[PDB]
Amino acid sequence: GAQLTTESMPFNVAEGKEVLLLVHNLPQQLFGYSWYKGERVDGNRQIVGYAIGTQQATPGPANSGRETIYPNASLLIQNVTQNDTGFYTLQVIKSDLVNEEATGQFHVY
Ligand code: NI
Repeated sequence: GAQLTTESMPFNVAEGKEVLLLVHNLPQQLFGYSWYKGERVDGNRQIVGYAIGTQQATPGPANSGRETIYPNASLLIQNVTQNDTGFYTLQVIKSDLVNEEATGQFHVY
């Protein structure tokens, strides 16, 4: 069980380009992922919830229509704006609801 980690790719993203939040060390027995704007799980800043089983991505309140969650939890943010700079928090939701979070930073220039 390696620590769940996100890595923004690239860390520094040109405005209007894309960043992929890479997800390292997804745990086993997963149900879904959730991405949040900011440094914590906060449903109000939730970008997307992703049901692994049904492969359904549901936008949360922070979804800007630019975010693509992949089945590997990685988050694609396209057409990055200057307001995208900052932290992103993945929650990995496990079937047992013993969930893990990782943050999650990139910088738009
Ligand atoms: Ni800057």
